[PDB]
Amino acid sequence: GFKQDIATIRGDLRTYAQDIFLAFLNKYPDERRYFKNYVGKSDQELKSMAKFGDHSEKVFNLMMEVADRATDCVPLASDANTLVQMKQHSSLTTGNFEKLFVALVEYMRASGQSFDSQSWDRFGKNLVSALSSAGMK
Ligand code: HEM
Repeated sequence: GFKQDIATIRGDLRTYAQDIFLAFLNKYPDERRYFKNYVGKSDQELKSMAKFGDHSEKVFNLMMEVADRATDCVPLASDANTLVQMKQHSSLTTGNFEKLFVALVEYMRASGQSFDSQSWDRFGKNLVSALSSAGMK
């Protein structure tokens, strides 16, 4: 289930973090505008960039912590507040996060592994709700 899925992802994090981030950017190519130097590149070109894998890894490091600190897929209010207050996240709305979770859930469903997809959907939605309460537009 959800808790196990956290260990699963953490066990092979760089691969999972990149595969899922790439699924997100490929599902929604216009999200690349929030980042630097992503446009004009294929998955492999992205994966060989200096900072791409390292970035996706940090994102998923924190996501897994947030999911881990959650109860019944409900994230802590303080974890949401951190995501809202991050300088790197200042121009974002909750829509950006729900897109990431849509891509994440779809990735899980398409893969071999036995992810509790519905739980990640629920967590994604609960996180979006908490980001709103924390003041994100
Ligand atoms: C649960 C969801 C998310 C988590 C846990 C998360 C986490 C992070 C972390 C930890 C960093 C900084 C890494 C570092 O200091 O090197 C970061 C940076 C950043 N994030 Fe997120 N993020 C999330 C969602 C998103 C989404 C959906 C977007 C945009 C569509 C986004 C846009 C950015 C941007 C533009 C940066 C700065 C990249 C850079 O400075 O090189 N984040 N995020």
